[PDB]
Parts: sequence; structure tokens; C-alpha cells
Amino acid sequence: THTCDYAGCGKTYTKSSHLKAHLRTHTGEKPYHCDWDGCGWKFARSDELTRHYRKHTGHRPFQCQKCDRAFSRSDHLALHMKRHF
DNA sequence: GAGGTGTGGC
DNA sequence: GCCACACCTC
Ligand SMILES: [Zn+2]
Ligand SMILES: [Zn+2]
Ligand SMILES: [Zn+2]
Repeated sequence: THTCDYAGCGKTYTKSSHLKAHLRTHTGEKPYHCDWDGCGWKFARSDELTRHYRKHTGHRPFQCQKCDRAFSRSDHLALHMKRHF
């Protein structure tokens, strides 16, 4: 399958796209750049940039349907939702 | 909550 | 490659 060949790392992935992303941990490549005025943050993964942009926007797409609380990530909500039952 | 990351449908 | 789920660790 898709093995990392950097300095005997050996980590293996199921898709080449996963391997490509993992290789950035060795190269320091960060292709996803925040465009927020004044911010120069960059990230190795698109979804990391999405998390960063929500720091700028305060956007909380995941509203709990049993109380007022909202969250930036679905896993945060899923954990909270357990406390309603 | 936040960061890091393995994953898979499309 | 995009995107978001899901899990671990702090
Ligand atoms: Zn590697
Ligand atoms: Zn930014
Ligand atoms: Zn709630």
C-alpha cells in the first residue's frame, strides 16, 4: 500500500492522498493559507484552516437541539448531547 | 475546547 | 483533493 519513505518513517496509509498529507509533517509544507486581513497563518490540511477561520468568524454551525449551546465541531456537540440523556 | 490526525464517500 | 466524521490526548 502507500508507505512513507522519509527517513525510515514507515507509516502506511490506505490512500495516496493521506500519505501526501502525512509527508507535510516531514517537509513543513503548509498549502492552506488564511486570507483574513492581517493574518499569516498557514496549515497542512484544509480542515485545519476551516477550524482556524472559525476563530475569526465565531461561527458555530452545530447547534444542540435540546438546549441553547452551540459548537464549532460535530464531535464537541456529540459529546455534549450525551449529557442530555 | 482545542490541537492533531486517521479515515472514507464523493 | 475536498470535506467532515471520529477518536485520542491535553
Ligand atoms: Zn513519514
Ligand atoms: Zn487567520
Ligand atoms: Zn444541549
